[PDB]
Amino acid sequence: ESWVAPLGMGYVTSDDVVNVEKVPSIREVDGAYVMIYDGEMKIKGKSLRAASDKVEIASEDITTGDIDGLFDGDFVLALTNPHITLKSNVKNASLDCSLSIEAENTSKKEATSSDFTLSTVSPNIWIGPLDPKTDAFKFVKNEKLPGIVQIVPQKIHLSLSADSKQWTNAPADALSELRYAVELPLTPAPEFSAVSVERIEDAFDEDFVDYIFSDGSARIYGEVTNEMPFDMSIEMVIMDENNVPVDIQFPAQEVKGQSGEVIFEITKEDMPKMKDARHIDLNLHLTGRDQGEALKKGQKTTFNLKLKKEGGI
Repeated sequence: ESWVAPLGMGYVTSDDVVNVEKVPSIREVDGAYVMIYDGEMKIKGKSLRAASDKVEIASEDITTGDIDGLFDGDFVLALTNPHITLKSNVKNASLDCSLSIEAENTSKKEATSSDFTLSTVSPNIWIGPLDPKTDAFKFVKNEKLPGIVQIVPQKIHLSLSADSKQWTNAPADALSELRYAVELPLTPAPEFSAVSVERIEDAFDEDFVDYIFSDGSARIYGEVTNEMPFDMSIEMVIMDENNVPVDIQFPAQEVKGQSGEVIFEITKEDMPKMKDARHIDLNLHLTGRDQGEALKKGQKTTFNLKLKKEGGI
């Protein structure tokens, strides 16, 4: 005496799970979502000389308050290859420089720095954890950069400093057109963590709950398919007609990789509470993997679930 009842298809795309629409910096580059902040650094005029070994020659504050919109609540934005590029027009000079990169939000502020020389022959710099292997750019490895980005900045501040003697002695037109680009490709790293909630509306019909949940026991189960570059720990919440949770809990169900079976048991003791069930919320606890897979438009996660009830009477 088994009953089986359909609950409807959870089925979400990348841009349902990750709110890329709420984030204006998002671009699609080669089918992959990437946040880009670009602009120019205003070069400062030459003011006498305090005898400091280095002098700040340009600064920029980048507003990045939209990044918070990718997920609701706190997340850890650990990415495989966030990087910063600098492009300069350097006429007849060679300058030993440092770039300070400071990220901050309301609870944290973290910073790193990289050193390089800006010259005629090498006027472009690429700072990040992975070498782009392009002759256009001098690569300066910085493996701390992903850690400052993972706090989820609301502001990034860039500060370019140069050796003081070199900067005073350089030709007056030596440096202009200082262009930056902060690129944050949504390729999660192992420390990535976020929560996304997916709603299956009208999973249970008011016209059948009294009969189906009278007694006995049941389970909600089936196959999940995942094309997105996150592992998921799925926590199921059953919601009533007012979107108030029904008082039933279940062990979370893990889905690592492209396919996984999940089972949420409804015990005899909890079955009568399901008379109030109408909707399902799947709380998807997302975590990074170590295979460097990118978030892409149109990747889907599918939740093929049904209810199977075993009689009491």
